[PDB]
Amino acid sequence: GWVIGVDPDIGGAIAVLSPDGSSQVFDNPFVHIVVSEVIRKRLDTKSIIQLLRGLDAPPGTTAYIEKSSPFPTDGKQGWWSTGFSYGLWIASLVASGFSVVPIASQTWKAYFGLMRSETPKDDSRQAASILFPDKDQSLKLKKHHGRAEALLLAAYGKGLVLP
Amino acid sequence: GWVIGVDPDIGGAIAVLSPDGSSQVFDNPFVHIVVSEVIRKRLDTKSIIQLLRGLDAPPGTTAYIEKSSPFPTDGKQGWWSTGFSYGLWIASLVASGFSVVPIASQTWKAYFGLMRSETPKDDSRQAASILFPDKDQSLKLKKHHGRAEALLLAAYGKGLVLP
DNA sequence: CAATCGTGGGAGACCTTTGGTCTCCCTGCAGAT
DNA sequence: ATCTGCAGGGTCTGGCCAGACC
DNA sequence: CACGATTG
Ligand SMILES: [Mn+2]
Ligand SMILES: [Mn+2]
Ligand SMILES: [Mn+2]
Ligand SMILES: [Mn+2]
Repeated sequence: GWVIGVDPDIGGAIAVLSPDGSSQVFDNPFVHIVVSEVIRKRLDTKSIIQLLRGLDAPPGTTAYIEKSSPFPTDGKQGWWSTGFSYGLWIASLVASGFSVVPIASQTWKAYFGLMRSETPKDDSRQAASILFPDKDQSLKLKKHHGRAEALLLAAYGKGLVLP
Repeated sequence: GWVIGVDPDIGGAIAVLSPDGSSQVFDNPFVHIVVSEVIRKRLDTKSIIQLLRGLDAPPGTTAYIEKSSPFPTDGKQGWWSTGFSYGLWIASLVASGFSVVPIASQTWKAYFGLMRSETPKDDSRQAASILFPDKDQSLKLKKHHGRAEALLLAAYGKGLVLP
Protein backbone atom coordinates (compact mmCIF):
# COMPACT_ATOMS: atom_id res chain seq x y z
CA GLY A 1 0.00 0.00 0.00
CA TRP A 2 3.07 2.26 0.05
CA VAL A 3 3.90 4.00 -3.26
CA ILE A 4 6.35 6.84 -3.98
CA GLY A 5 6.22 9.06 -7.07
CA VAL A 6 8.99 11.45 -8.10
CA ASP A 7 8.89 14.34 -10.55
CA PRO A 8 12.67 14.89 -10.68
CA ASP A 9 13.12 18.33 -12.31
CA ILE A 10 13.99 21.52 -10.43
CA GLY A 11 10.33 22.48 -9.92
CA GLY A 12 9.34 18.88 -9.36
CA ALA A 13 8.12 17.06 -6.28
CA ILE A 14 8.01 13.74 -4.44
CA ALA A 15 4.68 12.17 -3.48
CA VAL A 16 4.15 9.43 -0.87
CA LEU A 17 0.96 7.34 -0.74
CA SER A 18 0.22 5.33 2.42
CA PRO A 19 -1.98 2.19 2.72
CA ASP A 20 -4.69 4.12 4.60
CA GLY A 21 -5.33 6.31 1.54
CA SER A 22 -3.55 9.38 2.91
CA SER A 23 -0.93 11.18 0.86
CA GLN A 24 1.98 13.59 1.21
CA VAL A 25 3.71 15.75 -1.40
CA PHE A 26 6.95 17.70 -0.93
CA ASP A 27 8.48 20.24 -3.29
CA ASN A 28 11.93 19.25 -4.55
CA PRO A 29 14.51 20.99 -2.33
CA PHE A 30 16.85 23.28 -4.23
CA VAL A 31 19.68 25.73 -3.60
CA HIS A 32 21.06 28.66 -5.57
CA ILE A 33 24.68 28.25 -6.69
CA VAL A 34 27.13 30.14 -8.89
CA VAL A 35 27.97 28.64 -12.30
CA SER A 36 29.87 30.67 -14.95
CA GLU A 37 29.35 33.92 -12.97
CA VAL A 38 25.53 33.59 -13.01
CA ILE A 39 23.05 32.07 -10.57
CA ARG A 40 21.59 28.61 -11.19
CA LYS A 41 19.09 26.49 -9.29
CA ARG A 42 20.25 22.96 -8.47
CA LEU A 43 18.64 20.21 -6.42
CA ASP A 44 19.65 20.09 -2.75
CA THR A 45 21.34 16.69 -2.35
CA LYS A 46 21.49 16.67 1.45
CA SER A 47 17.91 17.89 1.94
CA ILE A 48 16.63 15.27 -0.53
CA ILE A 49 18.36 12.44 1.34
CA GLN A 50 17.26 13.87 4.70
CA LEU A 51 13.70 14.01 3.35
CA LEU A 52 13.90 10.33 2.39
CA ARG A 53 15.27 9.21 5.78
CA GLY A 54 12.24 10.68 7.57
CA LEU A 55 9.54 9.07 5.43
CA ASP A 56 7.44 6.38 7.09
CA ALA A 57 7.53 4.33 3.87
CA PRO A 58 9.36 1.06 4.67
CA PRO A 59 12.38 -0.24 2.73
CA GLY A 60 11.38 -2.00 -0.46
CA THR A 61 8.72 0.62 -1.19
CA THR A 62 8.62 1.18 -4.94
CA ALA A 63 9.53 4.68 -6.11
CA TYR A 64 8.13 5.55 -9.55
CA ILE A 65 10.29 8.22 -11.19
CA GLU A 66 9.66 9.91 -14.52
CA LYS A 67 11.94 8.51 -17.22
CA SER A 68 14.60 10.93 -18.45
CA SER A 69 13.85 11.77 -22.06
CA PRO A 70 14.87 15.32 -23.05
CA PHE A 71 14.01 16.73 -26.44
CA PRO A 72 16.62 17.01 -29.22
CA THR A 73 15.77 20.71 -29.57
CA ASP A 74 16.54 21.24 -25.87
CA GLY A 75 19.92 22.78 -25.22
CA LYS A 76 22.90 20.93 -23.79
CA GLN A 77 22.32 22.51 -20.36
CA GLY A 78 18.80 21.08 -20.36
CA TRP A 79 20.29 17.68 -21.21
CA TRP A 80 22.85 17.98 -18.39
CA SER A 81 20.28 19.00 -15.78
CA THR A 82 17.79 16.31 -16.82
CA GLY A 83 20.57 13.74 -16.42
CA PHE A 84 21.84 15.31 -13.19
CA SER A 85 18.40 15.45 -11.55
CA TYR A 86 17.76 11.87 -12.68
CA GLY A 87 20.97 10.42 -11.26
CA LEU A 88 20.77 12.42 -8.03
CA TRP A 89 17.22 11.21 -7.37
CA ILE A 90 17.82 7.56 -8.34
CA ALA A 91 20.94 7.28 -6.17
CA SER A 92 19.16 8.94 -3.24
CA LEU A 93 16.16 6.62 -3.58
CA VAL A 94 18.26 3.44 -3.87
CA ALA A 95 20.43 4.42 -0.90
CA SER A 96 17.31 5.04 1.21
CA GLY A 97 16.10 1.47 0.62
CA PHE A 98 13.55 2.10 -2.14
CA SER A 99 13.10 0.13 -5.36
CA VAL A 100 13.24 2.48 -8.36
CA VAL A 101 10.93 1.91 -11.34
CA PRO A 102 11.30 4.46 -14.17
CA ILE A 103 8.05 5.39 -15.92
CA ALA A 104 7.82 7.21 -19.24
CA SER A 105 5.64 10.32 -19.28
CA GLN A 106 3.61 8.83 -22.14
CA THR A 107 2.70 5.89 -19.89
CA TRP A 108 0.99 7.72 -17.03
CA LYS A 109 -0.49 10.36 -19.36
CA ALA A 110 -2.19 7.74 -21.54
CA TYR A 111 -3.25 5.91 -18.36
CA PHE A 112 -5.10 9.01 -17.12
CA GLY A 113 -6.17 10.14 -20.61
CA LEU A 114 -3.95 13.24 -20.62
CA MET A 115 -2.39 12.76 -24.07
CA ARG A 116 -2.45 15.57 -26.66
CA SER A 117 -3.73 18.26 -24.32
CA GLU A 118 -3.57 21.96 -25.12
CA THR A 119 -3.03 22.64 -21.39
CA PRO A 120 -1.12 19.60 -20.08
CA LYS A 121 0.13 21.14 -16.82
CA ASP A 122 -3.33 22.44 -15.88
CA ASP A 123 -4.90 19.07 -16.72
CA SER A 124 -2.33 17.37 -14.49
CA ARG A 125 -3.31 19.55 -11.53
CA GLN A 126 -6.99 18.88 -12.22
CA ALA A 127 -6.52 15.10 -12.45
CA ALA A 128 -4.40 15.00 -9.27
CA SER A 129 -7.01 17.14 -7.48
CA ILE A 130 -9.71 14.63 -8.40
CA LEU A 131 -7.53 11.69 -7.36
CA PHE A 132 -6.31 13.37 -4.13
CA PRO A 133 -8.99 15.88 -3.03
CA ASP A 134 -7.22 16.66 0.26
CA LYS A 135 -4.35 18.04 -1.85
CA ASP A 136 -6.66 20.42 -3.75
CA GLN A 137 -5.44 23.48 -1.84
CA SER A 138 -1.84 22.47 -2.67
CA LEU A 139 -2.57 22.39 -6.42
CA LYS A 140 -4.25 25.76 -7.05
CA LEU A 141 -1.18 27.54 -8.49
CA LYS A 142 0.25 27.04 -11.97
CA LYS A 143 3.67 26.29 -10.43
CA HIS A 144 2.10 23.31 -8.58
CA HIS A 145 2.14 21.10 -11.69
CA GLY A 146 5.26 19.37 -10.37
CA ARG A 147 3.30 18.36 -7.28
CA ALA A 148 0.58 16.97 -9.55
CA GLU A 149 2.97 14.93 -11.70
CA ALA A 150 4.56 13.37 -8.62
CA LEU A 151 1.08 12.50 -7.36
CA LEU A 152 0.00 11.09 -10.72
CA LEU A 153 3.15 8.95 -10.96
CA ALA A 154 2.44 7.48 -7.53
CA ALA A 155 -1.25 7.14 -8.43
CA TYR A 156 -0.20 5.27 -11.57
CA GLY A 157 2.00 2.84 -9.65
CA LYS A 158 -0.73 2.28 -7.09
CA GLY A 159 -3.33 1.58 -9.77
CA LEU A 160 -5.80 4.31 -8.83
CA VAL A 161 -8.45 5.29 -11.38
CA LEU A 162 -10.27 8.52 -12.14
CA PRO A 163 -14.06 8.57 -11.61
CA GLY B 1 44.13 10.14 7.07
CA TRP B 2 41.28 8.79 4.95
CA VAL B 3 40.76 10.44 1.54
CA ILE B 4 38.44 9.35 -1.28
CA GLY B 5 38.92 10.37 -4.91
CA VAL B 6 36.24 9.84 -7.56
CA ASP B 7 36.61 10.00 -11.33
CA PRO B 8 32.89 9.85 -12.20
CA ASP B 9 32.75 8.91 -15.91
CA ILE B 10 31.77 5.50 -17.31
CA GLY B 11 35.42 4.42 -17.46
CA GLY B 12 36.25 6.20 -14.22
CA ALA B 13 37.12 4.84 -10.82
CA ILE B 14 37.04 5.45 -7.08
CA ALA B 15 40.27 5.52 -5.07
CA VAL B 16 40.40 5.09 -1.29
CA LEU B 17 43.51 6.07 0.70
CA SER B 18 44.07 4.76 4.24
CA PRO B 19 46.09 6.49 7.01
CA ASP B 20 48.68 3.67 6.93
CA GLY B 21 49.59 4.76 3.38
CA SER B 22 47.87 1.83 1.66
CA SER B 23 45.45 2.39 -1.20
CA GLN B 24 42.56 0.76 -3.04
CA VAL B 25 41.11 1.56 -6.45
CA PHE B 26 37.88 0.17 -7.91
CA ASP B 27 36.61 0.55 -11.46
CA ASN B 28 33.23 2.26 -11.60
CA PRO B 29 30.50 -0.41 -11.73
CA PHE B 30 28.34 -0.26 -14.84
CA VAL B 31 25.62 -2.18 -16.66
CA HIS B 32 24.55 -2.44 -20.29
CA ILE B 33 21.04 -1.13 -20.97
CA VAL B 34 18.94 -0.46 -24.07
CA VAL B 35 18.34 3.17 -25.08
CA SER B 36 16.68 3.96 -28.46
CA GLU B 37 17.25 0.36 -29.68
CA VAL B 38 21.03 0.51 -29.12
CA ILE B 39 23.21 -0.57 -26.20
CA ARG B 40 24.53 2.04 -23.76
CA LYS B 41 26.80 1.79 -20.73
CA ARG B 42 25.30 3.39 -17.63
CA LEU B 43 26.70 3.52 -14.11
CA ASP B 44 25.48 0.74 -11.80
CA THR B 45 23.67 2.60 -9.02
CA LYS B 46 23.13 -0.24 -6.54
CA SER B 47 26.67 -1.60 -6.92
CA ILE B 48 28.11 1.89 -6.33
CA ILE B 49 26.08 2.23 -3.11
CA GLN B 50 27.18 -1.15 -1.74
CA LEU B 51 30.79 -0.40 -2.73
CA LEU B 52 30.69 2.82 -0.70
CA ARG B 53 29.07 1.09 2.28
CA GLY B 54 31.71 -1.65 2.30
CA LEU B 55 34.55 0.85 2.69
CA ASP B 56 36.40 1.13 6.00
CA ALA B 57 36.59 4.92 5.64
CA PRO B 58 34.70 6.48 8.58
CA PRO B 59 31.78 8.88 8.10
CA GLY B 60 32.84 12.45 7.45
CA THR B 61 35.66 11.28 5.17
CA THR B 62 36.10 13.83 2.41
CA ALA B 63 35.40 12.53 -1.11
CA TYR B 64 37.03 14.60 -3.85
CA ILE B 65 35.08 14.28 -7.10
CA GLU B 66 36.06 15.79 -10.44
CA LYS B 67 33.90 18.82 -11.16
CA SER B 68 31.49 18.56 -14.08
CA SER B 69 32.78 20.57 -17.05
CA PRO B 70 31.66 19.17 -20.40
CA PHE B 71 32.87 21.02 -23.44
CA PRO B 72 30.48 23.12 -25.56
CA THR B 73 31.60 21.02 -28.53
CA ASP B 74 30.50 17.81 -26.79
CA GLY B 75 27.15 16.48 -27.91
CA LYS B 76 24.00 16.70 -25.83
CA GLN B 77 24.33 13.04 -24.82
CA GLY B 78 27.79 13.75 -23.44
CA TRP B 79 26.29 16.59 -21.41
CA TRP B 80 23.52 14.27 -20.18
CA SER B 81 25.89 11.49 -19.13
CA THR B 82 28.29 13.94 -17.48
CA GLY B 83 25.37 15.33 -15.48
CA PHE B 84 23.90 11.90 -14.71
CA SER B 85 27.21 10.43 -13.52
CA TYR B 86 27.92 13.54 -11.43
CA GLY B 87 24.56 13.49 -9.65
CA LEU B 88 24.57 9.72 -9.17
CA TRP B 89 28.01 9.84 -7.52
CA ILE B 90 27.34 12.95 -5.41
CA ALA B 91 24.09 11.53 -4.03
CA SER B 92 25.75 8.15 -3.44
CA LEU B 93 28.65 9.73 -1.55
CA VAL B 94 26.45 12.02 0.58
CA ALA B 95 24.07 9.19 1.50
CA SER B 96 27.00 7.02 2.63
CA GLY B 97 28.18 9.65 5.12
CA PHE B 98 31.02 11.21 3.11
CA SER B 99 31.48 14.94 2.56
CA VAL B 100 31.77 15.81 -1.13
CA VAL B 101 34.30 18.38 -2.35
CA PRO B 102 34.27 19.02 -6.12
CA ILE B 103 37.69 19.65 -7.66
CA ALA B 104 38.23 21.10 -11.12
CA SER B 105 40.46 19.01 -13.38
CA GLN B 106 42.76 22.01 -13.86
CA THR B 107 43.33 22.13 -10.09
CA TRP B 108 44.85 18.68 -9.55
CA LYS B 109 46.59 18.81 -12.95
CA ALA B 110 48.41 22.04 -12.03
CA TYR B 111 49.23 20.66 -8.57
CA PHE B 112 50.94 17.66 -10.21
CA GLY B 113 52.31 19.55 -13.23
CA LEU B 114 50.22 17.66 -15.80
CA MET B 115 48.91 20.67 -17.73
CA ARG B 116 49.41 21.11 -21.50
CA SER B 117 50.50 17.52 -22.13
CA GLU B 118 50.16 15.91 -25.55
CA THR B 119 49.61 12.53 -23.83
CA PRO B 120 47.65 13.53 -20.71
CA LYS B 121 46.11 10.10 -20.04
CA ASP B 122 49.51 8.41 -20.23
CA ASP B 123 51.02 11.09 -17.97
CA SER B 124 48.28 10.57 -15.37
CA ARG B 125 49.03 6.84 -15.29
CA GLN B 126 52.76 7.42 -14.87
CA ALA B 127 52.18 10.02 -12.14
CA ALA B 128 49.81 7.68 -10.29
CA SER B 129 52.30 4.80 -10.60
CA ILE B 130 54.99 6.91 -8.94
CA LEU B 131 52.65 8.07 -6.16
CA PHE B 132 51.17 4.57 -5.63
CA PRO B 133 53.79 1.98 -6.67
CA ASP B 134 51.69 -0.95 -5.41
CA LYS B 135 49.14 0.05 -8.09
CA ASP B 136 51.69 -0.01 -10.94
CA GLN B 137 50.42 -3.40 -12.12
CA SER B 138 46.87 -1.97 -12.11
CA LEU B 139 47.85 1.00 -14.34
CA LYS B 140 49.64 -0.69 -17.25
CA LEU B 141 46.79 -0.48 -19.79
CA LYS B 142 45.70 2.67 -21.62
CA LYS B 143 42.11 2.14 -20.41
CA HIS B 144 43.35 2.39 -16.79
CA HIS B 145 43.58 6.20 -16.92
CA GLY B 146 40.34 6.44 -14.95
CA ARG B 147 42.02 4.49 -12.15
CA ALA B 148 44.91 6.96 -12.33
CA GLU B 149 42.61 10.01 -12.31
CA ALA B 150 40.83 8.81 -9.17
CA LEU B 151 44.16 8.05 -7.47
CA LEU B 152 45.47 11.52 -8.36
CA LEU B 153 42.32 13.25 -7.10
CA ALA B 154 42.66 11.38 -3.80
CA ALA B 155 46.39 12.19 -3.76
CA TYR B 156 45.54 15.88 -4.21
CA GLY B 157 43.20 15.85 -1.22
CA LYS B 158 45.80 14.12 0.96
CA GLY B 159 48.54 16.59 0.00
CA LEU B 160 50.96 14.02 -1.44
CA VAL B 161 53.85 15.27 -3.57
CA LEU B 162 55.77 13.70 -6.43
CA PRO B 163 59.48 12.88 -5.96
C1' DC C 1 5.60 35.98 -5.46
C1' DA C 2 3.67 34.08 -9.51
C1' DA C 3 3.17 33.83 -14.25
C1' DT C 4 4.63 34.12 -19.12
C1' DC C 5 7.78 33.99 -23.10
C1' DG C 6 11.34 32.38 -26.49
C1' DT C 7 15.11 29.89 -27.46
C1' DG C 8 18.30 25.97 -26.45
C1' DG C 9 23.09 28.17 -24.13
C1' DG C 10 30.49 26.19 -20.78
C1' DA C 11 32.98 26.30 -17.00
C1' DG C 12 36.88 27.18 -14.08
C1' DA C 13 41.38 28.80 -11.96
C1' DC C 14 44.80 31.95 -11.53
C1' DC C 15 47.03 36.05 -13.17
C1' DT C 16 48.96 39.06 -10.59
C1' DT C 17 40.95 40.32 -9.49
C1' DT C 18 37.72 44.27 -10.55
C1' DG C 19 38.40 41.62 -16.53
C1' DG C 20 41.75 39.01 -19.11
C1' DT C 21 43.88 34.63 -20.34
C1' DC C 22 44.16 30.11 -20.82
C1' DT C 23 42.97 25.65 -19.58
C1' DC C 24 40.05 21.17 -19.00
C1' DC C 25 36.33 16.74 -19.24
C1' DC C 26 33.66 13.48 -21.91
C1' DT C 27 30.00 10.20 -25.04
C1' DG C 28 28.94 7.31 -28.82
C1' DC C 29 29.92 4.81 -32.44
C1' DA C 30 32.78 2.38 -35.87
C1' DG C 31 36.72 -0.12 -37.11
C1' DA C 32 41.27 -2.23 -36.64
C1' DT C 33 45.53 -4.29 -34.67
C1' DA D 1 39.90 -7.75 -25.11
C1' DT D 2 42.26 -3.49 -26.14
C1' DC D 3 43.08 0.47 -28.70
C1' DT D 4 42.23 4.22 -32.12
C1' DG D 5 39.65 7.82 -34.72
C1' DC D 6 36.30 11.18 -35.02
C1' DA D 7 32.35 13.97 -34.55
C1' DG D 8 28.99 15.49 -31.01
C1' DG D 9 24.15 12.47 -31.65
C1' DG D 10 16.39 11.51 -28.70
C1' DT D 11 13.63 8.57 -26.60
C1' DC D 12 9.51 6.25 -25.66
C1' DT D 13 5.36 3.00 -26.02
C1' DG D 14 1.87 0.63 -28.16
C1' DG D 15 1.87 -1.78 -31.60
C1' DC D 16 9.44 -0.99 -38.04
C1' DC D 17 5.97 2.20 -38.03
C1' DA D 18 3.60 6.19 -36.00
C1' DG D 19 3.01 9.45 -32.91
C1' DA D 20 3.66 10.90 -28.41
C1' DC D 21 6.48 13.36 -24.55
C1' DC D 22 10.05 16.24 -21.15
C1' DC E 1 12.84 20.15 -19.62
C1' DA E 2 16.67 24.58 -18.68
C1' DC E 3 17.92 29.27 -18.97
C1' DG E 4 17.52 34.15 -18.71
C1' DA E 5 14.98 37.22 -19.09
C1' DT E 6 10.00 40.50 -18.38
C1' DT E 7 5.42 41.07 -16.52
C1' DG E 8 2.01 42.70 -12.82
MN1 LIG F 1 8.31 15.75 -15.16
MN1 LIG G 1 7.89 18.50 -13.73
MN1 LIG H 1 37.70 12.59 -15.40
MN1 LIG I 1 38.10 9.76 -16.44
